[PDB]
Amino acid sequence: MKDRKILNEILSNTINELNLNDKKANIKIKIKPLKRKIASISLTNKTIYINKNILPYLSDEEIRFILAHELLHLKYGKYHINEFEEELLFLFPNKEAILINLINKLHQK
Ligand code: NI
Repeated sequence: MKDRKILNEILSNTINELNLNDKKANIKIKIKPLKRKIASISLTNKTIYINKNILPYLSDEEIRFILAHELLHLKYGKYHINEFEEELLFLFPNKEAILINLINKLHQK
């Protein structure tokens, strides 16, 4: 089981940095097995789903990256419009190194 304190902290901080504090009471994380995806978001239920099968492999920065990406879908919509990718780069200048560690971990054991 992944420590909830770490997840609560990253969620709160990312919501604050993405100027989504007005939606703070509605946004939550749920951990469950997902098929062919690391994370998803229910835009109606304001719920971020993290794949239970990959979560024990992730670093704290990787979790922060995943949560930032799903919240940017809540903020901007379905497609990675210019404003989406620039906000993601602003939070993660090392975006490229995060994604290579992310891919290597999805390859599993
Ligand atoms: Ni996306």
